[PDB]
Amino acid sequence: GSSHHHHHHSSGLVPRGSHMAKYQVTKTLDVRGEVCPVPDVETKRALQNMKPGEILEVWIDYPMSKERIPETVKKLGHEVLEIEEVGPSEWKIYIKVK
Repeated sequence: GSSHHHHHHSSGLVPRGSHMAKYQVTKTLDVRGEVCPVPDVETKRALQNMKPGEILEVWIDYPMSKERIPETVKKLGHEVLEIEEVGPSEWKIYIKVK
């Protein structure tokens, strides 16, 4: 994947924070060019089995947070940390299980 050696990436506090902020994200959920109904059951596990202080990403053409709200609100409220856009119907959302 991305792990090959020791952690020597984000060592010192670099102020080179470009457009995209280097937040403490854990996983990323991408449902762009989907095929089989596998990705569907995937997101289901996200809300069905949310972890305490988890942080996930969302890259699609629709706000998945729609179902996220009912879940996080059942316990706390919402996993809202960041929201942005990219193109016409393609947007990017940031979610974080508190």
